[PDB]
Amino acid sequence: CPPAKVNILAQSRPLSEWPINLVSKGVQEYVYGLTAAEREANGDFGTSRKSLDRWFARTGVPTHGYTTVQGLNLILRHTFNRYDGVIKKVETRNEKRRSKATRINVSREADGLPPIEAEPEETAFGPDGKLKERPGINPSIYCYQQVSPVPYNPAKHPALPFSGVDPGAPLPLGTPNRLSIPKGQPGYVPEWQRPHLSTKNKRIRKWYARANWRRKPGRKSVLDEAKLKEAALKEAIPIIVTIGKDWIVMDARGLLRAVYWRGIAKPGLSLKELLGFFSGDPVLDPKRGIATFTFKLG
DNA sequence: CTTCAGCAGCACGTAGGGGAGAATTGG
RNA sequence: CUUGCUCGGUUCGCCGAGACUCCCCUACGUGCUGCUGAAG
DNA sequence: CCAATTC
Repeated sequence: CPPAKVNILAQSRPLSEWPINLVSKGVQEYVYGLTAAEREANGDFGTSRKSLDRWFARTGVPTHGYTTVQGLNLILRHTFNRYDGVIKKVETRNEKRRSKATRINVSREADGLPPIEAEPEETAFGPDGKLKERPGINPSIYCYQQVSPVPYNPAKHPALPFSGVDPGAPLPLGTPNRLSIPKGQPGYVPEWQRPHLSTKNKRIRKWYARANWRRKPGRKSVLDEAKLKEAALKEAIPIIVTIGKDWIVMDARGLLRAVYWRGIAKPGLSLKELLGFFSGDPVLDPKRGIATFTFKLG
């Protein structure tokens, strides 16, 4: 299940004011700082509407509006498994420690010597009762079935300065027959360069790639990022994820690249089939500005 | 003005916790 | 094989060779440096 | 149609 990466193009507001991220942050902050008894007291986080509703009242965690059971479940199981996992880490060493102590004691008993004393344990709780190596908050925003990427159809999605695509039409191809371009137009290969061009099948880089306009010791062309990007989203494929009043729109060109180098798909493929190769629950990075996808089992 | 000694990391590892849905269903 | 990333050739028009299991977190070595004390 | 249920 390899991962595939995708860049963002627009969003309503920064992914920090989202109810999902705020609720996950509050839940984590509450759970990580629990005592080894309060963990078992508040560990009956439910799976239904009523159980997950009454847990928030019992534990008092602020709720910013988020109520999705599928979206409130993915940010409680992870938090409690991380809490339990730190204890699992501090108790993993003690298993081999006890095994080694038992082996040494058995060897001494066989030799006749009395068993040697060993350290009891290295627990994870200090005088305050809380946990020593308290975990850090995960900024990842995990998606779910109810909110899955779909083709950006402007029928209901809001008005953006973007283009539109047919989910049924096959995906466009990257300027076939490169050596037919008028002079003075983007992508033009001068005549001296046409001899000794690559004949093997490889990635077809676009004119407005960032690798062709970048600072380099022997590159005298001037970098114009403002135009290099403003003329780069015209040929973009837009996929949209939507939780509430939020409308992340992405670029399904990373997905298109991903499907073409693991022996998966060819130029004859519609948008619906493109993201039908991927799991419907991507992971979002609020600070880096990237979305991560995963293939299916096939 | 040389050896140490218990701490911190702009950076590199490592080591070990956690994680990365969808099909059947109900107002 | 349209975005993204790495390394390069160029008349600067874009050309070539690549990698693609990723993220988060708490610890912990290393020179670097800082903070003290022994040593003629 | 689209939030909630088990797996």
